[PDB]
Amino acid sequence: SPVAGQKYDYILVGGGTAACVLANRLSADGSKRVLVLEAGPDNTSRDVKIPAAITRLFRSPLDWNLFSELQEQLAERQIYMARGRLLGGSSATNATLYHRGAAGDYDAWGVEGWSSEDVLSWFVQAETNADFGPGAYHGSGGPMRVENPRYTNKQLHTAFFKAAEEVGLTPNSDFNDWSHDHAGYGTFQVMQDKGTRADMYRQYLKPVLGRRNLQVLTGAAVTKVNIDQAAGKAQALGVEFSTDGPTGERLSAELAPGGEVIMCAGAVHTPFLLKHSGVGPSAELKEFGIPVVSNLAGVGQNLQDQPACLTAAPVKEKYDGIAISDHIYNEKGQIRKRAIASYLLGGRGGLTSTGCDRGAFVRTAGQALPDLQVRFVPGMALDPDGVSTYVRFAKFQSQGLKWPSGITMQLIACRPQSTGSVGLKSADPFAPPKLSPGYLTDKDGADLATLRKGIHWARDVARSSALSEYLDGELFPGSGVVSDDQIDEYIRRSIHSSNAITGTCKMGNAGDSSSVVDNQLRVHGVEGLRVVDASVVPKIPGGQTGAPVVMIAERAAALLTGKATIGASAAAP
Ligand SMILES: Cc1cc2nc3c(=O)[nH]c(=O)nc-3n(C[C@H](O)[C@H](O)[C@H](O)COP(=O)(O)OP(=O)(O)OC[C@H]3O[C@@H](n4cnc5c(N)ncnc54)[C@H](O)[C@@H]3O)c2cc1C
Ligand SMILES: CCCCCCCCCCCCCCCCCC(=O)O
Ligand SMILES: CCCCCCCCCCCCCCCCC
Repeated sequence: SPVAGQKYDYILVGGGTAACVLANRLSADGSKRVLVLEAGPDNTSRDVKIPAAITRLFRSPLDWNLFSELQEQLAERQIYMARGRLLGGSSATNATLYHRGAAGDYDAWGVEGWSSEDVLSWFVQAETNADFGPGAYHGSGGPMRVENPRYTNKQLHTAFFKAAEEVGLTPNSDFNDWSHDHAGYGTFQVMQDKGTRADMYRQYLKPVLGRRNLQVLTGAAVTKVNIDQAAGKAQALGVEFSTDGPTGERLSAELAPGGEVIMCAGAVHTPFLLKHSGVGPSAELKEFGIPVVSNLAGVGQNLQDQPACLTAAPVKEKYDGIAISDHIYNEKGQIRKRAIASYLLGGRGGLTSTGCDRGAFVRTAGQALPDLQVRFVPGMALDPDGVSTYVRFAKFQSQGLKWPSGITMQLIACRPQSTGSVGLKSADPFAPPKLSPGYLTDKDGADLATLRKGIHWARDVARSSALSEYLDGELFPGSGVVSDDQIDEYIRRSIHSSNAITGTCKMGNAGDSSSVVDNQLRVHGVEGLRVVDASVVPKIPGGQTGAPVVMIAERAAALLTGKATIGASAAAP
């Protein structure tokens, strides 16, 4: 109806992080008709713009409200896995931390044309940094805004840094500088523009919405890719969607000749939509009567997510009032005047903060790269599940109660060995996917050992004189949790997502039978169909996954518009 009579050079499934970048670069020269289909609404919420409002976005109408299958290995629990549902996608709901990981993460992919040397210029092209000038590892004119966080806890941030030095960890002045080792303590940069969320809707899509060759539909739920098995190969025709929920008319958007469908529905929904389109393991598609168009074992396999647990500790009575919770709320749960004024006057203070933007990468046992990320928060968790405690914090407003002053250290397995999957529970494309994070399932128990040693690392730091000054005991996991078996059980009962999720449409070399896309991001066995989102990441880098997604989308845009090739090798003689 809004597409009837139209032919598109690109149809982007989803309007999230990658889709905003592609919509921008693919529509730039004016010759190509680009359509964006996003299930969620327009990006207008004040809770998106204010970083501390991340607390309100969890479990909100701007989230998918996805829950895993029951996890036997995690005390028989379903795990909440937050996912953005609006233009900008998860970039509009994330903790804004800016991480590329280490050079070793990209070289470990072992995919021709996607080495660390290959991807570095695509990170740099995307970047404008308020705190790092141009050089080997930083750019200065790209659409992303990156900056040092504009909130500092004067007592607790320096106490965390002094405590990390007292236990012998070295500082890392730039977690994105590949000329030195990834390990150390320091400050995480953030995807913010003077304390306002700089999501990819704001940085890439919103500025170009006036382009006549660019059509963006919201409230548009894609139900499948339309694929024709005519000539002698499967050919994408376009995509089916509803603008009116499960009961809506199935509309079809149509490709112009030479048109491509680009999957941008992210590491949960892209493999889900591919399976609904006939692209996936034939046995899974046959289960729900889906005709097999491309029998691809890898679709929805290799789900990688970075699992988290935490410690938390109150400050002494004499240090009541010094936590970020005291800077945001007064003793009655009223938003502080000073915080509102500092945010609105010059984009500073507690409302600029996502909480978890100082920390460390740590090797728990002589690994080639750090297995542990630490996120220090100068406020005290009231739940061992950090995401639950952020939801509690949002609901705390105006309750007339005092949030107790303290600290938290979240421990993340940042290069996990466990994998999970995404598949189908039902034939209905409006139904939640069958979601299995796979936390703590690796054969050697490596991921559990990382989180157990992380808790020992956080306890060592909290015991150090620098942080001991402020603290008065431990709330989580608490004095009942001491032996390795007690810690392991605390972890199983409290483990939560640090909200990565990659690898479900794994990019791979020729000869890699687990791959879903080639090094050109084309889906095996279909013409005019690509995946450009976190799905394609072969092996998850250390640290949060947003910046790698934007890099992949920048490089894919350059490839599709003929400004770059991928691979590399001279022809053999
Ligand atoms: C709570 C949270 C915290 C995070 N913290 C950080 C962090 O601090 N730093 C960071 O770098 N990364 C962070 N991440 C991860 C990062 O945000 C993601 O890896 C990245 O945004 C993924 O980009 P994407 O384009 O692959 O998918 P997304 O941005 O998730 O976009 C996919 C889009 O597809 C849409 N879609 C789904 N199904 C359909 C359908 N049927 N029809 C149409 N559209 C559909 C979705 O609604 C969504 O808008 C966080 C993630 C979350 C959720
Ligand atoms: C943890 C609780 C998060 C609280 C966040 C909401 C705080 C709102 C303060 C009052 C509104 C501030 C003025 C509106 C600013 C709009 C956002 C922006 O345009 O950058
Ligand atoms: C955005 C600032 C909110 C202040 C929160 C005060 C409590 C601190 C809790 C930290 C929770 C564990 C680690 C972070 C979880 C990230 C979702």
